[PDB]
Amino acid sequence: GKKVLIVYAHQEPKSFNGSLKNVAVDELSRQGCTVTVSDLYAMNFEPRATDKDITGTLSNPEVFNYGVETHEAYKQRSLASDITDEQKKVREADLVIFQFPLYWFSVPAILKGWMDRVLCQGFAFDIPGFYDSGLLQGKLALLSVTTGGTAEMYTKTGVNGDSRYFLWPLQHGTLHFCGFKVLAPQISFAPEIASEEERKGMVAAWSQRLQTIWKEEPIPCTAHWHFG
Amino acid sequence: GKKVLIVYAHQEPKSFNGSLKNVAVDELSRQGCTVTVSDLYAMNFEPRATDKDITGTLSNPEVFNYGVETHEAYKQRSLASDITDEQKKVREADLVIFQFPLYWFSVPAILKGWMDRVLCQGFAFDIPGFYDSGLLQGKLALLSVTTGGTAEMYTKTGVNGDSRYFLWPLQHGTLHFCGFKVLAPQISFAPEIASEEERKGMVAAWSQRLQTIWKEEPIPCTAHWHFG
Ligand SMILES: Cc1cc2nc3c(=O)[nH]c(=O)nc-3n(C[C@H](O)[C@H](O)[C@H](O)COP(=O)(O)OP(=O)(O)OC[C@H]3O[C@@H](n4cnc5c(N)ncnc54)[C@H](O)[C@@H]3O)c2cc1C
Ligand SMILES: Cc1cc2nc3c(=O)[nH]c(=O)nc-3n(C[C@H](O)[C@H](O)[C@H](O)COP(=O)(O)OP(=O)(O)OC[C@H]3O[C@@H](n4cnc5c(N)ncnc54)[C@H](O)[C@@H]3O)c2cc1C
Ligand SMILES: Cc1ccc(NC(=O)c2ccc(CN3CCN(C)CC3)cc2)cc1Nc1nccc(-c2cccnc2)n1
Ligand SMILES: Cc1ccc(NC(=O)c2ccc(CN3CCN(C)CC3)cc2)cc1Nc1nccc(-c2cccnc2)n1
Ligand SMILES: [Zn+2]
Ligand SMILES: [Zn+2]
Repeated sequence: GKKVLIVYAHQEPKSFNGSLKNVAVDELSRQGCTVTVSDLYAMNFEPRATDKDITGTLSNPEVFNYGVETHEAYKQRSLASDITDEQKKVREADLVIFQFPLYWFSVPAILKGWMDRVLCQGFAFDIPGFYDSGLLQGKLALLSVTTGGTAEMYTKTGVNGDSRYFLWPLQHGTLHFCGFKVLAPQISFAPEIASEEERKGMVAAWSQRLQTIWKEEPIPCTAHWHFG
Repeated sequence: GKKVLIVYAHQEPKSFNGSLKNVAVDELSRQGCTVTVSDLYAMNFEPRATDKDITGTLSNPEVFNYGVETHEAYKQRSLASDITDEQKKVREADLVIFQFPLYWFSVPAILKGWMDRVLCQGFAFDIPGFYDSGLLQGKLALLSVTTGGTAEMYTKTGVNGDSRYFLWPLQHGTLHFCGFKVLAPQISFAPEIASEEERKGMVAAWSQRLQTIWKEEPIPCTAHWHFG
């Protein structure tokens, strides 16, 4: 049996993102998958990387270095419980779906904070132990993104550039760095200026794709895939 | 006379980022510039985009859309005071420096939240009124970034890819979209594994560059500059 974690970043249950999230829960649940949703805004999830994230005594009280102290805290089981709650979900998951609207060619800050705080050294990667040897190897990840801009604006000759250009920090710099195999992204362009039937169609496309998600091959997460 | 805003995202005053920020304050202050620092962690700056950001009544209580409601709130002077405090600093600034460590090939979530919440429609851009016609036109912006990875890892043939690849969402998708002219980024690679004298040199390089920052030409912020 499979475990899926959906890390969901939208304020509004009736939003288009909310519908994409609900559809994923329904379809995966129907398949028999174990499903967990981290509804970040509902959780009032803390995005800031601060010394409050380490519940043990710091190694160095003269100079605070977030990466160093969370790495040591992870080894000593001294991380704040909101972080370790999310680590448990990720550790058990076979597939992690991120469901979010694009904010400034990236994830909303609350989701950026989940990346910053949850994927610490010792947990998600180590040195050595990143990219193909990252510590989340054997898991799948997939970005389900919605945009303001249209598909045609997100091409090589459109004002926004190819949509693969903005995926690079998330897919390569984050997911692949932690050792995930990355499934092709689901990009739902410009729902706000689409018709209600068009929105209906983009939702159904997602639901349909999920019916056979476990049969998909990951993408080659390389500079060539993104910029070639 | 010139106004500079430094949006600074580091938890530790004695950090390498803290030193780069302090050097900027000292040098710009010595030049006679008006200098403001938004020390995000010290301000406990709120990164989450929520309905609390709108202090007026929502246009639509059935379905909450953050972009729509902040755009209307901006027009009606009904945004939370932490946002409008930052908008005042940006509105008056001639140069905005972002000083931050790279987190997951991007900005720390607290700074991502300052982008998400501060640069709202009507203020930073409109439709129409983006990229070259963005509403912050006539201002300069500059990213001062520090990394874990080495310069050689951040090349086309290194594991991280060229550093220009990760700059794309920040420089093109955000700064240029709002109409900033973008100065060449300052990238201080791998201070943590550099020697103390090397760190000293990278600090002095920044200080020296700032002596003539007002004489620099902006970069062409294009797909070609980033991926060419
Ligand atoms: C801070 C910020 C930064 C942004 N940065 C960018 C950027 O860099 N690039 C870019 O392109 N865009 C950007 N945007 C735009 C953003 O990506 C979009 O507004 C977002 O993707 C839209 O998704 P949504 O879920 O909120 O849509 P919604 O507004 O919720 O969707 C539209 C309508 O569809 C309805 N709906 C819900 N479910 C269904 C259904 N099943 N069938 C039919 N209709 C349904 C909803 O109720 C809603 O009224 C930014 C927005 C913000 C606020
Ligand atoms: C969540 C997270 C995500 C990350 N993601 C990435 C990523 O995607 N890519 C990547 O490359 N890296 C990443 N990193 C690494 C991160 O970018 C670095 O740790 C950061 O850039 C280092 O800067 P710092 O200011 O914290 O250095 P510091 O640790 O503060 O600098 C090193 C030492 O220099 C000292 N110092 C201060 N001032 C001076 C001075 N004037 N002269 C000499 N020494 C001085 C400090 O006190 C310190 O002890 C990530 C880190 C975290 C926590
Ligand atoms: C919340 C919202 C909803 C939709 C959009 N839409 C677009 O940004 C957009 C802009 C121009 C067009 C061009 N189109 C030409 C034809 N006429 C009829 C419509 C306009 C289409 C979509 C933005 C937002 N808000 C928003 N907020 C912050 C940043 C951005 C953003 C940033 C970078 C690139 N694109 C958008 N966007
Ligand atoms: C807080 C910190 C400080 C430094 C680094 N350093 C590096 O990630 C790194 C990794 C490998 C090398 C290779 N080097 C080979 C030679 N031997 C001697 C040293 C290792 C250098 C730097 C990471 C972190 N933490 C951190 N936390 C989350 C994500 C990332 C991150 C993400 C993507 C790419 N690079 C780093 N990094
Ligand atoms: Zn990759
Ligand atoms: Zn540009």
